[PDB]
Amino acid sequence: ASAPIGSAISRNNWAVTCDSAQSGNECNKAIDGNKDTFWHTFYGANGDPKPPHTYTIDMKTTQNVNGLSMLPRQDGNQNGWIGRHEVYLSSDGTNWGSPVASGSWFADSTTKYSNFETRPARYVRLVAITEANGQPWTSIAEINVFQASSYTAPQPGLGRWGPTIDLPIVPAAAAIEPTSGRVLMWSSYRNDAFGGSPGGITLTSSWDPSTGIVSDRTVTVTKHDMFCPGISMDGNGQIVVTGGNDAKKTSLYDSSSDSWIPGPDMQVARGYQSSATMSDGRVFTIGGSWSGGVFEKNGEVYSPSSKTWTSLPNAKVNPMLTADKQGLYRSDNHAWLFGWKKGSVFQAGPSTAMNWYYTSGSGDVKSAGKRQSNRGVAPDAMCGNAVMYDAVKGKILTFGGSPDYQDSDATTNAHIITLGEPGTSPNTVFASNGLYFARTFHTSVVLPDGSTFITGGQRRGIPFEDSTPVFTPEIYVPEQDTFYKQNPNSIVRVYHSISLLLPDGRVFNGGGGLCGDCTTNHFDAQIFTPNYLYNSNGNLATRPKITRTSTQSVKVGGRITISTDSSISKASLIRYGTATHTVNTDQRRIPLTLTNNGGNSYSFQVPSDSGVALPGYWMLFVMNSAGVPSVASTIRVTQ
Ligand SMILES: [Ca+2]
Repeated sequence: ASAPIGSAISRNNWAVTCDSAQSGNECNKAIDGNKDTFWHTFYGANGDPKPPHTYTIDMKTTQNVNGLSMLPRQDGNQNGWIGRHEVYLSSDGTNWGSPVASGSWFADSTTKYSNFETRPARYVRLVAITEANGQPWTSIAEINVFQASSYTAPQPGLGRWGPTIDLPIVPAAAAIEPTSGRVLMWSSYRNDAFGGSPGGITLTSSWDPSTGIVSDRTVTVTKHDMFCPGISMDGNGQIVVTGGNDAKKTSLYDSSSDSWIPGPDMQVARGYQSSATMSDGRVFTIGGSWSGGVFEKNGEVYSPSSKTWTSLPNAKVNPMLTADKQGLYRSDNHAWLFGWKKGSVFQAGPSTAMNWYYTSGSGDVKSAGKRQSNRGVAPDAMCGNAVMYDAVKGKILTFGGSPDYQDSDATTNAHIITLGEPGTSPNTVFASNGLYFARTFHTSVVLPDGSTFITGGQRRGIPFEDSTPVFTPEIYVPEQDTFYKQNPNSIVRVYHSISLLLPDGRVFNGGGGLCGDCTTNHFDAQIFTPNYLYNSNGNLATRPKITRTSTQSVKVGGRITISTDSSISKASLIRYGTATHTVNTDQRRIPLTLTNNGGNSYSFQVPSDSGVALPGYWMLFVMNSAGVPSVASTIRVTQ
């Protein structure tokens, strides 16, 4: 199931308007309170005009609208299920602006929702752009519009949430497809559940930021239900998805061809493990006792060149185990892994003990000391997040999480870990005064300016329950060692939520739930627009533009020359992300040192160390004096 975020507006005074309506199926049948009567557009007798079909509501009075719901016809007939759609709001009925929600609803008879940030409106319009099975018609049994108990204008300077992207699935895992700019998402064998899977299948969905189209694809070629996997972008530009519901499987997603290829089985059955791309483009993984048994699950390594997983039994998982009450089932999950120099992987937590993992020979592990500060030893932080916001300087910001996976109070603990050479114990200090809000199951991304955006989570980890939710996201600004609250959102994003940085410099935050009949499934995402995209008026800032790039593919240590339409003060490369279960081992940021060639021509060198400049796809952002980022130019970094 799912749920509206607001409460149903009284429909007694509503006037409704439909592009067409069969007699017996009038526009007002969608607002009569009867699940057995439905509006239906013209068919047969009147011909079959194709979509778009439009449902427009005059609520007569201004309401603080934060959603709609759409109950499909309930007669066992599929005709007119709304697929692609947009929701518009209006104060006058004439000027509709941009959609507050858009995307695609799953093809079934269940109630669908559009949950979105509160916006005072008197008119609400639902456009059915397509029918879920490609037929001419639109039918709605019941349409409802929801209100918050109040409206507060967003605070100026603190970013903006919206629009909502409606989805056919709960995007519990997601990646950017860097060659297309699209957002790839997946659930499990079902759009809303992982429990009861027979294995062998994954439902996926994509969102295209340019076209606004949400599509879907069922993946069976890899014989893999990819719920709760490791995810890494390898040096061959392929997303390596490991284990999970099918605990030994590897699936490979190729962005170029937009296709999935079977990968080799891992040596060890795993779920809830983290995997990390290494300096040589290979992928390391360790832990994961969520599936395939509970026992010591030591490291192993994937080569995209030989297409093999090789066990690294001496890369011991024991040192990175938390003291989780549930034991090994949880204690080896969601390692905060980062590919580093010379085939090493740093494990920053969640366990108090941090560790270096080595991938030469049959593997090794070396204690890197305890995550700590003058405030004390950091406790275990399961589902805390870790973000490498300056790879050049080895800077990792870690935050939140709880000592146990579940039934455990989250904390505001946050640290800055500074990586030096593998085998040395990094410096660790407390980050500012910690998070504003204790949270676990939150998600986070590094932004073009090096700040880290932190969103969602709850104070008390209760998977599948939307309790103690944190609605106010925070941004850590490293230069100021300060966290800033941003404008809050209205949709709970807890267990099974994701966040990714978009090429346009916005954040895509979605998912949560995946519990079948539970009401806490969120079949959506929302866009957060950072303040850096807004000028002092609160309008969208003029963005500097990259008018030419010397190349789209560079070796580590290589130079790229660009031209811009205006002078730029700062530049960054941000490695494209992947996300599930709080884990994102793919994103990282490199601050670029720019050579001003004059004439708005600039050059920079990609770091020569591939442990820093992890091979794969990266976003180049350039920022003007005003600190407004360009949209990203995609750069492939190779060895
Ligand atoms: Ca009805």
